[PDB]
Amino acid sequence: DPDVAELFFKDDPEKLFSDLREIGHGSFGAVYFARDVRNSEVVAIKKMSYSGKQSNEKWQDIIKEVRFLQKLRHPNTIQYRGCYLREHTAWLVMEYCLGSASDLLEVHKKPLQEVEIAAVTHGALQGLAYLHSHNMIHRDVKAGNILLSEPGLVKLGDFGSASIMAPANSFVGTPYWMAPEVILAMDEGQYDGKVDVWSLGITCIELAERKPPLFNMNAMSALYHIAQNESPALQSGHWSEYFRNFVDSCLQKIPQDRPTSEVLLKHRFVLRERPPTVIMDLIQRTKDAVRELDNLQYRKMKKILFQEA
Ligand SMILES: [Ca+2]
Repeated sequence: DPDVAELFFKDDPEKLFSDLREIGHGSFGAVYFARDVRNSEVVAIKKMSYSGKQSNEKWQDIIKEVRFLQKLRHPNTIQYRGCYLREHTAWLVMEYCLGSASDLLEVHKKPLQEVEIAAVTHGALQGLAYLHSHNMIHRDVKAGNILLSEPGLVKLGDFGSASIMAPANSFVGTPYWMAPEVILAMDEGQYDGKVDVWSLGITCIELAERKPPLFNMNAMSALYHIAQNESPALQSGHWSEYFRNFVDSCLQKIPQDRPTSEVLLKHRFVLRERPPTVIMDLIQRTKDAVRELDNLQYRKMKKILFQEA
């Protein structure tokens, strides 16, 4: 059992974790909030079954992600804690992040404050520059994959579409956030980690406006429009120039004009001094808002307070 013996711990996850509560799902399967019985610590577990239809590809997806996750050692990437295997289900365990940037947008039904967008953007950017420095590409940067964790850190999540080498040429990502060069690859081309810089630019707008541009058209049309049309920009003139320029820089259409994530780490938007408690306060005000939600037991965003139950 080659990859099994190599990549997994032998323990039975069922004896290690309890209070599993679903906090997300996708084709892979589902992600869960859980409690590590050994130290009374909360963790996140992504269960990936490989029996459903055809074990084959699901199993390959599992191994690739485990191997990818094993390589990450940066504070702005989700911390991987190991994996277990039981009944055709791989349990990938990770540190727990109580919410994504997207959940934040859903709880307040309002864009984030600019200082908060800067703090979220900066953290995700650091993670991208780290991934890029090792020639990897995330390929699915969006508010839903930027996670918050206490006491107050921003971490990149969901490496299910990631590439371990640049240049890359696969059609992958989430339509509205995909860079033109990735869509162009739809024919036969290649692209950089710069595509993540583009996706980050779209995410910045999503954090400022709750949705990415083109969210009002179907996926196929958006794809055609991203490629063949001008670049979107923040629509309100009220955001500072630093933010405005940061976003327009990320959204340069031709890779060559787009800066690398490393260069962006020196951008004024990201370097402008901000209170040291921004993320922490953002999380606290979010937890507080969720507690006031009407009919909480039935509101999906209650997951933000799972660690209290
Ligand atoms: Ca390839």
